[PDB]
Amino acid sequence: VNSFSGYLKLTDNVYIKNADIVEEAKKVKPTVVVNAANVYLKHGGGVAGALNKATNNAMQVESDDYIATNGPLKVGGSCVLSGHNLAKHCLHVVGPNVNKGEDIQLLKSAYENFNQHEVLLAPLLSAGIFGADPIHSLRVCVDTVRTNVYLAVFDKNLYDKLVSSFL
Ligand SMILES: c1cnc2[nH]ccc2c1
Repeated sequence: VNSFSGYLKLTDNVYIKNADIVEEAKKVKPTVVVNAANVYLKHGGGVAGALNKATNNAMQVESDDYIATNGPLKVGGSCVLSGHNLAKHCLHVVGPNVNKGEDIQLLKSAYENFNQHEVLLAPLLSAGIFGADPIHSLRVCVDTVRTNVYLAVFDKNLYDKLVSSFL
């Protein structure tokens, strides 16, 4: 049993809810919240900007030190950093950004990072301002992630479309 509430069960391991990942993280304090990161960990907008704003910019300060030491992530890659006030850990995952021309096949590699964690609160990778089709992102998530993932979908209209169209 875990603390996640109000989710619709899609599969054995994937759950979905219309919720802001920031408000959900604040309520649950999950072991792992996933950030929709870019390779530079520049948390300007979308999930990354809202998460970072909720940490009072502490996520960005930590991220800048990580990049200064390690250099940029790979598209499809990830790193584990602090969850600050939102979670124990933040798994920063880089899905391909279609609005930068990145290979959508890298979305499966991105979701494979989730398998290193038993339970996660996450957004749909490469959705929103990353430009991918969220229906596609949910299909790759279900077909790739084997650990227990609780997906937060901010947009109520999109949530309803994801549920209604789910095979
Ligand atoms: C998905 C879930 N929660 C969010 N909060 C801000 C953006 C976003 C996207």
